[PDB]
Amino acid sequence: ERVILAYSGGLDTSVAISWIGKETGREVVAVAIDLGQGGEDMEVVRQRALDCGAVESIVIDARDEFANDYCVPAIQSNALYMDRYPLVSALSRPLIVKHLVKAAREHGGTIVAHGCTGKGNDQVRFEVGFASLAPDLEVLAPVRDYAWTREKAIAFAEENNIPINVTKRSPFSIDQNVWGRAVETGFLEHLWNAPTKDVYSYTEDPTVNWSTPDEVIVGFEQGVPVSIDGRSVTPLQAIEELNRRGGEQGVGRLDVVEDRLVGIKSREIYEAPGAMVLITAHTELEHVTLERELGRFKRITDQKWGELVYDGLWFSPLKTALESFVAKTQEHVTGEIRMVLHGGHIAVNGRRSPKSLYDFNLATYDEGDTFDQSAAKGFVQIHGLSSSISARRDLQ
Amino acid sequence: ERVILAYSGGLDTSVAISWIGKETGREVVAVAIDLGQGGEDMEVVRQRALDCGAVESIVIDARDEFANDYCVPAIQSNALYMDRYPLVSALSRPLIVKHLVKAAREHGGTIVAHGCTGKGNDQVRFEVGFASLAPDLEVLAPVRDYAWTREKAIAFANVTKRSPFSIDQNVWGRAVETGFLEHLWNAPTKDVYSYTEDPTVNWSTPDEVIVGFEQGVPVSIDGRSVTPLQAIEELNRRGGEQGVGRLDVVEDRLVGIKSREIYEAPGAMVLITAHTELEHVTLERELGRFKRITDQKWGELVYDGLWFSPLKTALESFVAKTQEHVTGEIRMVLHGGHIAVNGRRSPKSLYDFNLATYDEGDTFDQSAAKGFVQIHGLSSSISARRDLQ
Amino acid sequence: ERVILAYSGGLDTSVAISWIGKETGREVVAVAIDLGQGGEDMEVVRQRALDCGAVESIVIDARDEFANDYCVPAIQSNALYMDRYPLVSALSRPLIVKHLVKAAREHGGTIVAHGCTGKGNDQVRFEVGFASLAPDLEVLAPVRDYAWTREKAIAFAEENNIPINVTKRSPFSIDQNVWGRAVETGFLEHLWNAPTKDVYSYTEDPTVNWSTPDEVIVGFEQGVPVSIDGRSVTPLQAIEELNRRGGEQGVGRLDVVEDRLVGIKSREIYEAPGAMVLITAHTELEHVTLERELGRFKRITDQKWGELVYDGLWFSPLKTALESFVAKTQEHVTGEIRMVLHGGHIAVNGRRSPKSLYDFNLATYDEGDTFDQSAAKGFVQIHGLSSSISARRDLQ
Amino acid sequence: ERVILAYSGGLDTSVAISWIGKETGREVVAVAIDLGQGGEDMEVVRQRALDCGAVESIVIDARDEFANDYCVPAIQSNALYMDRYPLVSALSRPLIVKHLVKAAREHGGTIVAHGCTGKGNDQVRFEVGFASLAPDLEVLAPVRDYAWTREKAIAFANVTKRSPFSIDQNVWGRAVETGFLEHLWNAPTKDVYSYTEDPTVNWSTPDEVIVGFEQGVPVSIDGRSVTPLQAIEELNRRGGEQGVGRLDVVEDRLVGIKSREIYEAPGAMVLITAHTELEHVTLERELGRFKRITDQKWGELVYDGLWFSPLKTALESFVAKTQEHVTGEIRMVLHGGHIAVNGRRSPKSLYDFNLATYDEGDTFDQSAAKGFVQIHGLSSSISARRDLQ
Ligand SMILES: [Cl-]
Ligand SMILES: [Cl-]
Ligand SMILES: [Cl-]
Ligand SMILES: [Cl-]
Repeated sequence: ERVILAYSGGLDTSVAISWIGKETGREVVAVAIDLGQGGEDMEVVRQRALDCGAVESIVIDARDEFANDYCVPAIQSNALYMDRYPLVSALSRPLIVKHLVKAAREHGGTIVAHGCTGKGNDQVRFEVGFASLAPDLEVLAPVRDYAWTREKAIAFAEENNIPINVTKRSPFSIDQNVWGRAVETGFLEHLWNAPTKDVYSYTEDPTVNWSTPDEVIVGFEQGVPVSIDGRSVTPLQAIEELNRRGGEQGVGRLDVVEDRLVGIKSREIYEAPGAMVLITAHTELEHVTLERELGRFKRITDQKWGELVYDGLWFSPLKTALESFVAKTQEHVTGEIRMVLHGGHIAVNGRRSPKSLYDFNLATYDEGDTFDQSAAKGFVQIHGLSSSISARRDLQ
Repeated sequence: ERVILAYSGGLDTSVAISWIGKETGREVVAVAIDLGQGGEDMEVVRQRALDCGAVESIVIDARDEFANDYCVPAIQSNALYMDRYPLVSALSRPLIVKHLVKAAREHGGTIVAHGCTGKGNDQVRFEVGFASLAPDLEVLAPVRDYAWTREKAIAFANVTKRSPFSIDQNVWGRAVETGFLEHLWNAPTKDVYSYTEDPTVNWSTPDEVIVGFEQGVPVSIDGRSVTPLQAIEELNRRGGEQGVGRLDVVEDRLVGIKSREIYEAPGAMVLITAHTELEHVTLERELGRFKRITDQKWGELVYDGLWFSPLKTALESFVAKTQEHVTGEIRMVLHGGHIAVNGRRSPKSLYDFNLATYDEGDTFDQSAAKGFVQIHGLSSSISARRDLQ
Repeated sequence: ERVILAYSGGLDTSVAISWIGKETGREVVAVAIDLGQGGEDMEVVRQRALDCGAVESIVIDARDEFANDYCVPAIQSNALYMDRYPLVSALSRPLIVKHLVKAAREHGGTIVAHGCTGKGNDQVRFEVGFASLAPDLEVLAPVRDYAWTREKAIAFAEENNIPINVTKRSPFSIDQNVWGRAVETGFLEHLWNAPTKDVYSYTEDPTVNWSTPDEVIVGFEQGVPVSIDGRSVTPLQAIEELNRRGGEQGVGRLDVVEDRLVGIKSREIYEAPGAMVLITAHTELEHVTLERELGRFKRITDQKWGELVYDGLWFSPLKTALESFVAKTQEHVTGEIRMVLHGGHIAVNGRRSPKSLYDFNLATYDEGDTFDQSAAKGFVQIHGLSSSISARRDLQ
Repeated sequence: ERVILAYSGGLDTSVAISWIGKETGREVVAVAIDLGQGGEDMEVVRQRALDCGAVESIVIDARDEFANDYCVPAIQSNALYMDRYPLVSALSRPLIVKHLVKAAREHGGTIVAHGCTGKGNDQVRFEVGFASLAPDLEVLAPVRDYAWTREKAIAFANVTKRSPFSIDQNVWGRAVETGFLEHLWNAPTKDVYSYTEDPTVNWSTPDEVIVGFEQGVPVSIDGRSVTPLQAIEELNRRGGEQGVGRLDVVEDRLVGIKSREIYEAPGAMVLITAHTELEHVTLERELGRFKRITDQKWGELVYDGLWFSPLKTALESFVAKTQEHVTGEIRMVLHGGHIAVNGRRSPKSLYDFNLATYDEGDTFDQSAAKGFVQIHGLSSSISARRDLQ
């Protein structure tokens, strides 16, 4: 009976491999997943798990899977939590859960372990995912439930001669992948404190490139990003290219006070240049290709989807049913959106679509005008009638 | 029996005064309302109506009224139609309706006239307004219903050249229509803009600004007390100097078509952005989630010409309660056409440093979390079990 | 170039056949559709159109199509307009539109005509349907737009010797099909006037069957009614059998003040015994088979669907997208609901399902109890935390 | 320092008074609240707490307060959880919390105790209530957290036999739990019922009743003025005699499970049905459509133990505005377990006979309709054209 845990090569979890081994008497399988977080080579991470006592240590390249099956759905629901940020650090959790469960089935795992705390959202996203996909697996939360701390890890590593880097942690706690980057530091827990330049990495300062804005065309086919400036791309490639081009213009710097599911507010810093460009473009394309009342209701389902995924309910039946709604709406969301990236800002300035609902002749007053204005007087009379009857009663 | 109409000194409406006089055989009262649109001196405009045959010509300074009773409600509901622009050209319409009805009561008016077309939103906002506030008044729509045009005006009759731009502006914002931009692949050029400078002009000098609210009403800038009108004006200037509030939208008109519109709303966008940030500090989670729904609905109602509808009025009662504690200051940087938030403080804050921190003062009881997650996830986990059975 | 019109054998429309012929110079094709309205034999109706000058007169049996593709979707969205009645007289309109358009393509029709007035909902349901399915067809509304009245019809019939029954119209205006019956009479336009026995037809007085209530089991498979008391049925058969059994118990008598789309309130009388039994049962089954938060949101989409269909927007993209949402939700809506029909009332008293989300062992305090109560204290603490923080601020 | 607890004279809680005394070494104050539950005389109950070691034992008559400030809000939001039952056993909880907190302030209480289990909703309604109104008070849950049972009670220690029924009732309604009905294919038998008679009993004598409201508050029955409490009581009797308000529900508990519940709520169902009918007469279309959404949300909030939440409070401000004109009378027939509506009248009616009728007085201008339909259908028709292209 194995313990399966997600592994990124850090101090606490590296030491947790042998500690879990000694605490449970079970062998540990480390699962490292490439989601485009950069940093150390995946093989170096893989080997570290082995050197720290893992019986098996595997690397999964899930970058395309993440882009295709997690980022694209977020784009299709224009997902912006608090109407501010695109679920950075929420999207990858169900993917990680799915791979941990798969590895448990393959490597005789009966227990999965995670390192989330009791005041974050990630504990919810992991544990609700495990309860939904594999309720037979026991779940261990060493940090939340067994007081597993850095200090305890270091003492255990010393006593057991675990080969691990215990040099001072920098003031920043970083969580990043190809979709975006989250930064935590003590200084920014005070709401009147502004971030400094050292907080950023994915993006340049928005004062760069004064005379060199970047005009970009992003194309979609049925709600999926498929081209940039006429060049075909995969969804992963689209995210990566727009991370670069957006980042070079300071785009996607986010500074949010958000509502955590566990009942408290917290101040967070995010960088998500490519995500914000893609969601902004996708929204502009829906304004060209989706009918009025469908769009008004879809703003409601967009919001609900974002809430469900934030709240650790990716696998919930309401989320799954909303995806069937979304899929139908995306049928004709096909076209290109032109934007200028500059000064930290995304400015739209062009649209074209073979599925456009914009009708030049209905809108124009030019010679081609086809709008029958004789209908309007009667429309306004009936549109206003029920509230006018109510007003009469009020004023009587 | 008289005809009342809104008047801004334009050619078409100036002649319409005479033409309505001949056609209906009735006297005409012109009503010019100052909403911060600039342009000609109001007294010059007032006199022109008289010279064109109006029996009465009045001027109303409604700038503070507009700011206080129309713009502030838009701020309190974070109003952004299509999630893009702050109801530029929608907010002033119910105010103008109210003043035209008042003028009708004061000057023996039995008819009100407007110059809206049959494919715009303004016809709805005016006519639903009239039907609600004063159903006894006949409504005359010479442009939509009687083929009144600049050409008919000139023929009937000081003629200025036709502008390639159709501009509608007041202190809250500016809307620009031009034929070139009816093509969606055409980008705006610099001559469309007026309220705002290009982001590149004052790039070297970013503007950090603090905006304070009291019960959801803007009341200070950088510590200086301001009226709501002064707030809008100052942030128009400071935002405009940084290119903030330039909007380019494809929107759904109520009459069933999409159209491409250009807006400038620097002050409005700073105010609505700041107000939203302050609600994230001062409103509880689930109240905030539901208020995003009512924010959206309010914006749709006002867009749709339903300012005076009973649902809009009832939402205002909801909104007023939510605003009780929306008090505090938001610090932002205006630069590059962008609004960046970087600071909040509030005497009504729901942010609790000790509950959030992992530092020594941490007060969060993590022992509650395992049980919470178990029950929070239970119903969907039961459904999953059934699915996978 | 033909004119196509829907035809049920009545006075106004019978005379309209030759009048339209004389007014437009075009030949008229009459289309009669069996939706289970009973009354005259369809062949008698068909022949009448011919005797009144139609160049072609066709009968379409659409009873199963109506049940399968219109009534079943209403059941799946629990459709109750004003939370009161199941869209009686709204559901069949898009079906009728579809068949009128089909007949136009088959019989060289360039014009479709309808007899709706300018203050009803039916004008909207017909004309928005025609604009969506066949905008190339001209639409004629003789009653609304050309002052076509009974009195004008009778005078035209006399002058042109049209063979048609012009005997006094009874005080009631009835619109019925297998899904339900709508009754209009002048007396009931006064809100303090109660209906009399003569108003009813589909249902017995609810005082009948004192000692003989009817307990019925209705089964569904993926949201579709498929059995009654263990006997397999088609959806049409289910509606018909429950019309009878419900009607014999006075079930489905409805007396509503409703909001018409054209801005006014009106008082309406409906009989819909089978529809109310099916919608009530379907709702009870969703309470057994759909998860909590999915159910809460589905009450929202149920309401929206009912509004769209009432408002003549059956063919709208929001309605079509909601159907994709609904289809996913119905995947596991499978089981049986036992109800007692009696005294005008539907009383549920039993449920069973092979897809049940009810868990006896989690609910019971009996020996089999599996609910872990140790989780509850912490759940309540966090569930209440955000509103408790807000209360503290309020009270400070 | 004292422990405060709600008390109804039951065996388990009577002994708990002593047991809490020994365990915590603290004095206990029992609080008995009259909500129309019937049963033992309140003074007898009061005395029993004293005989069991309580230092103070008080009785509160909260019947009118309950009706006025808890039941009437439920009526105004047409509250029906799962669209089935009117929050029986949910409404009284915040009232009881308020009185327990008050008693704590009056009698030096630093701890409040409740007897809720870990799988019910009541634990949430009590504990969220305490956390909101009085976070300084420690909450003790002997049944959930300290394994307190009838068996532990009897062991620790007048013992009555155990009923096969767990009953929770007050003037608003009655809830019944019994093991037999935990099986969903089992139907209730006649012994489950008490507030209501079988529909067959008084079948021969249907009861036509008129219920009047003033600003959404019930104020008359058959022309006779009544208080809200009297309204609930009279309609309990008249509805109950006709078998009205018998409910059999599978509901979603907040703690993640479904459960089967039996309710009797004759008066509540008559009142909520009538109130809904009156809103259909007095509220405009779109306001009514949106209010169905807020009705639903309010019901969920109160079910979920969030009576005191800021979203619930803000919805009450919305609701109060909507109720301004909800005034008039609704005529219904009670028979066969069913409520049939057959009459409405209102001095605030939005029904307009002349606009609706085709008779000689018809005032509806049908010339508006063709244009209305053309534009109402335009956006979806444009989308259809695109679909079919
Ligand atoms: Cl992520
Ligand atoms: Cl405006
Ligand atoms: Cl129908
Ligand atoms: Cl209660």
